[PDB]
Amino acid sequence: IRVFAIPPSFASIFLTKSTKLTCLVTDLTTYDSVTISWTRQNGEAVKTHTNISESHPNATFSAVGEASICEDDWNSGERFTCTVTHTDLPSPLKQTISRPKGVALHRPDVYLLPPAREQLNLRESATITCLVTGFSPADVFVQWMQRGQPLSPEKYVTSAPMPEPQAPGRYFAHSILTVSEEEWNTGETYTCVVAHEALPNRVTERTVDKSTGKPTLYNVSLVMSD
Amino acid sequence: IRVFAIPPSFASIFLTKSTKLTCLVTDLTTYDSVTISWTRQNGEAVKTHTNISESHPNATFSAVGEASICEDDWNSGERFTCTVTHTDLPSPLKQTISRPKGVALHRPDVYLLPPAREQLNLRESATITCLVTGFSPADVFVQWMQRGQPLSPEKYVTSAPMPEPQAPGRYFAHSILTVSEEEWNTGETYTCVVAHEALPNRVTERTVDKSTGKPTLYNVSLVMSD
Amino acid sequence: IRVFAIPPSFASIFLTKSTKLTCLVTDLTTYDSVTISWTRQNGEAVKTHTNISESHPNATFSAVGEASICEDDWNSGERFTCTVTHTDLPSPLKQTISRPKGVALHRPDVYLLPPAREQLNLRESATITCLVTGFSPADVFVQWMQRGQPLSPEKYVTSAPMPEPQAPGRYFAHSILTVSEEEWNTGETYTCVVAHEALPNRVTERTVDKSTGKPTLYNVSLVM
Ligand SMILES: *[C@@H]1O[C@H](CO)[C@@H](O)[C@H](O)[C@H]1NC(C)=O
Ligand SMILES: *[C@@H]1O[C@H](CO)[C@@H](O)[C@H](O)[C@H]1NC(C)=O
Repeated sequence: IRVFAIPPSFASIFLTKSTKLTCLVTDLTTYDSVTISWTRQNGEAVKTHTNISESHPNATFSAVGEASICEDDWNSGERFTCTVTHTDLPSPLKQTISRPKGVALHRPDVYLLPPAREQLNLRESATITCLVTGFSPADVFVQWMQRGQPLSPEKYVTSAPMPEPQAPGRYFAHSILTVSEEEWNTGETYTCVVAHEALPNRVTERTVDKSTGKPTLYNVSLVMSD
Repeated sequence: IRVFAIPPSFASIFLTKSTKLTCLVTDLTTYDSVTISWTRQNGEAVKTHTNISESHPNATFSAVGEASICEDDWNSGERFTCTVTHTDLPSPLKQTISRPKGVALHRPDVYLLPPAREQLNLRESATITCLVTGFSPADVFVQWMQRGQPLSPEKYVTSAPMPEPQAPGRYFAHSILTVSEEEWNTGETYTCVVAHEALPNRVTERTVDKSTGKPTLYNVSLVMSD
Repeated sequence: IRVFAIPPSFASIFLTKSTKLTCLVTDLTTYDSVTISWTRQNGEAVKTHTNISESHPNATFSAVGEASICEDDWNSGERFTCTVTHTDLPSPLKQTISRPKGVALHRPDVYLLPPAREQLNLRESATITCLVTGFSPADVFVQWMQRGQPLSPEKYVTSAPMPEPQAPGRYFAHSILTVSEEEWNTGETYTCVVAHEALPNRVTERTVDKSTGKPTLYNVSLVM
């Protein structure tokens, strides 16, 4: 019986606006004799909602329990222990998780790149790049919004954090968005929202527009009619 | 005892300029009774050099089987076979690897993006991105050069190919090269070479320099009547 | 009976992407008693496809034979031997061929020049020259491409490498492409691909057009 209880990820916490735990238990034969419950250091019982998934092809069943806990408990590093009881287990299987301390925190620097002109000449599609670098540790959520309305999660692809070459400890990642030529030429404004723990306000935003950085042009005419 | 044969990759053959074969066998109790032999499909024997690595922490041993084969035969279609004989295994284990067929070919397009103005205003470093998108299959090699001589493999980090949601079956990838602000302000030239199967010459290059894409700031129209 | 066995040059290797051998035999009387077959240094029966040509006007025949070899085998340094057997020859004629060693490597410098303004003023045609200079040894392959499409080999003529008086050992060569001015005044861009054995990636490219050379900052003009 494989009993796993992953910690709540930062991205999931920011997306769902709540703290939910999960004790994934697999390799189960009988799903009618399972019980999943979490507790604190003192021993107070925590209301845990257990759900039963489908039957795995290897004749094994899954038991998932989820509970809602106030961010303060997890943020404080309070240890959460999962309780698993089954008829095939002579003793219950329990695991303890907490927060790893001594973690470096550096606010990420966000850079937004506009589409190359040579690409626009083909009249096919434009690509806007949102670079996020110098963040610690690897927990970053990148979201693209247009005119204050979030976009669908299909139009952009977000990479995974990778170590920086010159600076150990610093990570970096970047995502791209694909838009049609006419929408870009119309004059729409796009924004890149980045969510990180080390940020003072936890949220920073960068915007891009067709008319951004265009230098002043000069049109001089001379007659010199002696 | 597990037998794992790793077929050569485009980048590996493109680098060493030769085709190499790896037949990795792990979970070996005794390393003095292992025979790694490469045999062609027809029946001819291929020389294999046996090399033994260190001892794994889990009381297991691994062996490496290396064979040299002409690159013209790898894409011909004929299969290979790595034979492993050991006292523990009652019968030898065999593996079959070849080049798959049934994948369309597409020409990657290379776009070069200069660093953002905000980063240069901060005056710390500069980031050049060599985007490579619209290709199939997923074997691409990217290298950076400046003023003819190549660059060290530590100054840039590439990303594994990822599917493009807008072009099913077409992939994309991006390479980032970090340089100092002073070197960028000098007026140096940087290039990213891309190697792919579908390219007629299998080599495509793009050039970037501080002075690129600058529009016409002035427009003087001298007139006269004489 | 004369037997000629040429080596596969770099130009052919790059053009057909497959190393091929040839052992031409001339001054032949009977074509029914000729057998051409290549062999390895240690001795092997290399698959040779013998072909029969026509009859020369001087009442002599000729024969050819091809044998495919993995490129690495050739550049490795192995010497070969061509086997010729005939009823009129008491002993077979064997020739040993190999590539020379001990050659300094010089990367080719590529340059592109636009047509002269007088030729355009003539309103007839144009000629673009691709200069490949300062390279050694003398084995180069120049190809032209427009709109990412290889151009008909009847449009450009290439020159065989010639020694450079300025420096000893290095060579130089160039090719010209003729295009009418009607196509030239559309802003068409032309590419000159150079293939060599000393380049890191064996391929170099250059581009030319009207916008190449004109200043980009100011736009001075006259109205008259
Ligand atoms: C500059 O002046 C010329 C006439 O001298 C005119 O054709 C052109 O439109 C002017 N530029 C702009 C940006 O209006
Ligand atoms: C420069 O002036 C000419 C007329 O002299 C005009 O045709 C052109 O549009 C002008 N350039 C720009 C960028 O407006």
